[PDB]
Amino acid sequence: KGGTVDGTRDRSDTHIQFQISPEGNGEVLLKSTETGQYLRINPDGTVDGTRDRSDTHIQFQISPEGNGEVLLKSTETGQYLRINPDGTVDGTRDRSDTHIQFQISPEGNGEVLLKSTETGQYLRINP
Repeated sequence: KGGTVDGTRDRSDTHIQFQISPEGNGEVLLKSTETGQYLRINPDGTVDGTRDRSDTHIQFQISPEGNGEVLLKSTETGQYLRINPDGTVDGTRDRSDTHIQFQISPEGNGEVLLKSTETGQYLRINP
């Protein structure tokens, strides 16, 4: 519960809203609007949320994949964010994985949604 990250197709769930903020020059943080937690990919491939601003595993690089899709890559570990068909979220270094392509879209209220194209699931950080 507290601090877990998973995927959902529940578009009404406010926990799918994110803020993308610059971290230096070429990287971003992916912050849950509702809880203030940052997405983190741990060296072991697990993905969770943290409010530890000093954490080195919250920095991401967004790379264009064409067709309006992006990859979300953790700078520290080289792992791409993945949403699995079962709704779990983890990291993989396999660039050929079909579950690492995201669409970033405006929610309409100023926040953004992070949707995995393959499964149509949105990233969610739970409180």
